[PDB]
Amino acid sequence: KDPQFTNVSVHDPSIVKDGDTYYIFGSHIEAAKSKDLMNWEKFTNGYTTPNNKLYGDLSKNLAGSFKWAGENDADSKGGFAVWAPDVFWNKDYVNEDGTKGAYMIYYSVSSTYIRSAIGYAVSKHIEGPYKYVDTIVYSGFTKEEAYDANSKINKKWTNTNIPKLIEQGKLKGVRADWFHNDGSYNNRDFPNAIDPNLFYDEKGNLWMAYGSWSGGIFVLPMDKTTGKPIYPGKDGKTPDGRLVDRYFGIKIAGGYYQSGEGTYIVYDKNTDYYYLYVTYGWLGADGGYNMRQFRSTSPTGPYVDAKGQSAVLPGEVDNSPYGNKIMGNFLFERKVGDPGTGIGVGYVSPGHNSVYLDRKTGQQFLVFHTRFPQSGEYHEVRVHQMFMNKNGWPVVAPYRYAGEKLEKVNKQDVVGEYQLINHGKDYSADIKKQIFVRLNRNNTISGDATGTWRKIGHNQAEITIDGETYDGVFVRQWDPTSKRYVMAFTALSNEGVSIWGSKLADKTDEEIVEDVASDLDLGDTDHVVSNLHLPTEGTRHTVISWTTSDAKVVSETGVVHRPEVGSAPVTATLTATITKGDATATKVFHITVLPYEEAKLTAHYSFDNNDLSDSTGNFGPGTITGNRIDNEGGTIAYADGKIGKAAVLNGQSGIRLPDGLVSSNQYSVSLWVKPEQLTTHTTTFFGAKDPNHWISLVPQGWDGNTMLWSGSSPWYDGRTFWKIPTGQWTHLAFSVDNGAVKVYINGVEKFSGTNFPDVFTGANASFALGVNWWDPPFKGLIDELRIYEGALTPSQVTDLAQT
Ligand SMILES: OC[C@@H]1O[C@@H](OC[C@@H]2O[C@@H](OC[C@@H]3O[C@@H](OC[C@@H]4O[C@@H](OC[C@@H]5O[C@@H](O)[C@H](O)[C@H]5O)[C@H](O)[C@H]4O)[C@H](O)[C@H]3O)[C@H](O)[C@H]2O)[C@H](O)[C@H]1O
Ligand SMILES: [Ca+2]
Ligand SMILES: [Ca+2]
Repeated sequence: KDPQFTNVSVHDPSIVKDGDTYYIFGSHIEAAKSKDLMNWEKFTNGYTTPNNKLYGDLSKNLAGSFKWAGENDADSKGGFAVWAPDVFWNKDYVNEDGTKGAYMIYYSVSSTYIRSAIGYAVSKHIEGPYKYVDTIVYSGFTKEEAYDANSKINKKWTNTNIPKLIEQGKLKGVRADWFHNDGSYNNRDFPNAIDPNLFYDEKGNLWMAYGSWSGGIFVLPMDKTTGKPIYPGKDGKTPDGRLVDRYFGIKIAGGYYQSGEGTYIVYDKNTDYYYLYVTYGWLGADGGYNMRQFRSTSPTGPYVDAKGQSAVLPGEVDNSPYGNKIMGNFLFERKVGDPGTGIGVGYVSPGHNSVYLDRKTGQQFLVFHTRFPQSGEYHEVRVHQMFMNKNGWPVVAPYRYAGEKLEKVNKQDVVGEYQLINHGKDYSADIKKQIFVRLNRNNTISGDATGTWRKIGHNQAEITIDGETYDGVFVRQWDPTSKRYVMAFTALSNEGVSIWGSKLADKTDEEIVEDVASDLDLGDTDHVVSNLHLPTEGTRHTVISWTTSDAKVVSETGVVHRPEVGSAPVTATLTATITKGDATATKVFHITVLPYEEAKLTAHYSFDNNDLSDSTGNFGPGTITGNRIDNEGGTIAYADGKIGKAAVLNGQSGIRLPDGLVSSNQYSVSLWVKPEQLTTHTTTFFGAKDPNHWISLVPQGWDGNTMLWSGSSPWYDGRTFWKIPTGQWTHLAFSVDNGAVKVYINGVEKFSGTNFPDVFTGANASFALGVNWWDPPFKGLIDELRIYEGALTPSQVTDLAQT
């Protein structure tokens, strides 16, 4: 572990270098710095105001733009939306004391998917504070007086700077295309005006590129002295038919509501290309955020990919095949017996890049955020080096930067066995994973694919696979999993498809097989109650073959059979037999499967005596709420029930149950509902230590089906995929045994899942019926609310669905 990292969360980072310091400015007024692109240190205070670091009094300072969006309005209601900034030292800028030189920050304020604007502020010193100057591109404005939900900002186009731009003849007047017919904004062809990128060209002229989804990316020339756009003035098309707009500029990528934002464009002189980066898809874990690359010889476009396809989309089409997919979801998955520990290094939804191009050395760096597998929306910044391949395309390193650099590489150090990921073009929540190949000394590639390779010169890599020639480089990289510097390669085909390779360490088949044994564990095989996951592959296509000493206890796949209540617990032996080549090893596990034990009835509110009593004796009676759990003022009638009399919930009332009704992680609930109507989220059985710690049995959940639901730290979706009938009785129940949760309907298991929260032990919880904190009370009758200490047996539940 020579190298050493120090992480931060900065979302949509724009890299910039002051003196010998690196700096990244992100959305939500986050910023951090580094000497090494490795250890980062945050120096902002987020949205704190005043004494906000970057702005001081955020609200007065930037009031120019909050008038239009980003402060306490529509989607920004209750806070601020200051997004996706870009910073750069502008030496030619004239400050307001008439001196020259200033760090400029362009930012986005947005209050809906379309009503946004770009503004900018200046400081003389990179760390701040920056001071408002002007708000300069707007989107989402209407033809006539219009307002958004939770806003009283006249959206009409006369609230924008456009009036004044026309006043100055910077425009001849309003374009009718900006509006649809109802007069709403034409975000099919015109941009959401966020995600600014400022760049210089071949001659050090300055441009702003911007846009996100909606009509796509435009670019505008900028006045180097005042930082204002030199607006086109006229509509038209460019020679290749791309849109030019008097105000928005020249469309250079995207279109027709399709994804694509986070634009960053870089002039490279060593090749004379304008490299355009843009990030496709949605930013969240399930959105498949992925970075794309094109290039143009002119800053103004046309920008095209490795296949010469336009960045600008022809219609409202899948954008998948456009641009070079240089990075998306991937995972060098640890299989059993791989060194290191845990799942392996991979990213999820990596995107919104910026790039730094060290002027003296040609060295290049991709800087971006990514989420990670099994981390949810948690995000850190990452930095991957990039190297100009032989076709004028920078190719992106597989691992984050760790001091490495381009090198004279010897052939022996390449030859070997690799992990190989292929990024493709497609993008979704799906994660791309490795195959195993080897690069043989006779310049062939064998294993999970077949083909050829060469190393030209010191480092240039040629790889050719079922006709596809990928061009890039070879280079050493830090592998956190093995904790070593490993040889590696990254390379682009003429489809604009990247493949990445990491070298595995030489290892005899004997060696591998013993490694796999050593890593093969099954956890607790002494108190076994549910099926065991028997892995069938180890590292490097190692076959793990499983036999059983008794398939009545457990199958070769790990299907267990719990003996009956009151039966002895049963034993058996599983034999892993691990094989690579002719090498083999053998690890055994002795298993014990436990019989069912009967869960034990602890409270029963039958309502059978026109009262709220617990016929077990164990608990005090229920008492009556209003429409919420912590209020009062309701009525409970007692109508005829599924079994004797039932409670009546009239939509206004609910029932409060003793705190600590449940107090374990080994418990169960049964009850019978006949619902008169169905309101989303409205609970039946509600249990809660507090409003971020609760469990709720819901007839029509967020998916519109019945479901057992738990939130907010963490959420957990017990989805039945089954819809309750009104005006009819339906028996419900659920088990919880230390982590394990099942849910039954009308006797039948509809959900089984795992890792369910322990919400009723380490304090004391409130409990209720039909009411909660937030949603309509329950309408109708609830019957035979039985509560148990133990996880109910499947047979016990079919007894319950019976009468
Ligand atoms: O009394 C004043 C209130 O108390 C405080 O409550 C804290 C918040 O409320 C709790 O949630 C209650 C719950 O949320 C409402 O619906 C909104 C849902 O949020 C989304 O959650 C994500 C989903 O979870 C998974 O199933 C799946 O991954 C996602 O689809 C969900 O999609 C929305 O439907 C509803 O009204 C109510 O039942 C939380 O614990 C906490 O955040 C507040 O200060 C105040 O309001
Ligand atoms: Ca950006
Ligand atoms: Ca009853």
